[PDB]
Amino acid sequence: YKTFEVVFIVLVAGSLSLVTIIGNILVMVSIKVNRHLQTVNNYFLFSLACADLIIGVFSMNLYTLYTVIGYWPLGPVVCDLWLALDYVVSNASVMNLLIISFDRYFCVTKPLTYPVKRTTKMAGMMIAAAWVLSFILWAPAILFWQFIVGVRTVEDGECYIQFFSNAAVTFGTAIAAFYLPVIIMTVLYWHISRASKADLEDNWETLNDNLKVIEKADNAAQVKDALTKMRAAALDAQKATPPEMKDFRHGFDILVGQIDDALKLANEGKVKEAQAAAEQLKTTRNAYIQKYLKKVTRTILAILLAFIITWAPYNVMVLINTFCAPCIPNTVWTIGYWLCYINSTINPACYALCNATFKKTFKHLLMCH
Ligand SMILES: C[N+]1(C)[C@@H]2C[C@@H](OC(=O)[C@H](CO)c3ccccc3)C[C@H]1[C@@H]1O[C@@H]12
Repeated sequence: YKTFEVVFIVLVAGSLSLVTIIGNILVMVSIKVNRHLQTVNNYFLFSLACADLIIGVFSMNLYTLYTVIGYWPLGPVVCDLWLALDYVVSNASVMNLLIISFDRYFCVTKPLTYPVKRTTKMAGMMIAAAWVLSFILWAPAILFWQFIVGVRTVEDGECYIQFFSNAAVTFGTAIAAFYLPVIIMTVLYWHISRASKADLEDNWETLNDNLKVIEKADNAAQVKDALTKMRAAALDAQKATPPEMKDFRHGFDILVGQIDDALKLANEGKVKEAQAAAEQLKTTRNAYIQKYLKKVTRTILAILLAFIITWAPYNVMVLINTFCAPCIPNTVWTIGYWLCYINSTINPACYALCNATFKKTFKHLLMCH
């Protein structure tokens, strides 16, 4: 079965690399070719997509060659450049997640001061500072530690970080570069989720949700559920208010008067007309939303959970490796490493495949024009 496993591993690894490259390239190009996708969040996600792209192109393929061949074939220089590369990139991705978490935390805790300084140049300076800090932290030690000590203990055919020859050093690295950032992002997400936990915002949110659910509906029950719940939220949104009060009160009545005419068509047997009243509900909605004036936290939690779940096994393998070396076979190390790579694979699916503008931009990129 070992001969079969070589082929299966090559196919699975190459497939994962290709999916990573295609996804992150789609994200980056989508952000660059669409101005509507040019915000601070999409700048942070742009840098994250760049790091995941570098992991998909260089790290996955070189590690696949390393494990499949059984030893390092490219030499010591390419080994040091590879280790420094994926280590710097991974560090920059971690501090990028920290940047996103602190950015959202300051958005929810300082609404009257932070958003005015939240511009494009500031986000670019933060990203550049993250990449430079990662390079300074990891590149000189990995590349030049052998010259600092005066001897290269990495024999021919091997490829590993030299100063990681001691287990406690690797464990301290795991604590400083993973566990503490994970705890920081967990506390920050805790305060953000407790901050989102105002009423009329949730009412109108429910309205624009179910109103599009009517259009996306495949069968008949979805239009009735979205209708009824949207109308409970519509009346509860009518009683709440931020003579303009008579017009505010006269948006929901002219809304409901036709709403019951739509639900009347929802129970008659022909749902195509009931769904055809949606655009009219919208052109009536515009007059109210003119005088009227979370998904982001969901995305953040998705990315954070992807990072933690994909990077936890390797780090617990380090913690166990401190006091027991035979407790972790080589295959297990390969599995954990590859999961840490899988983070970059599943990263674009946590924000790109859940945003409508990203969907339309993807469709626009994969079509004729
Ligand atoms: C590419 N990896 C698979 C390598 C091994 C792991 O290293 C870590 O988990 C440590 C913290 O234990 C780490 C090092 C640098 C940056 C972030 C984490 C995951 C990533 C990271 O670039 C290395």
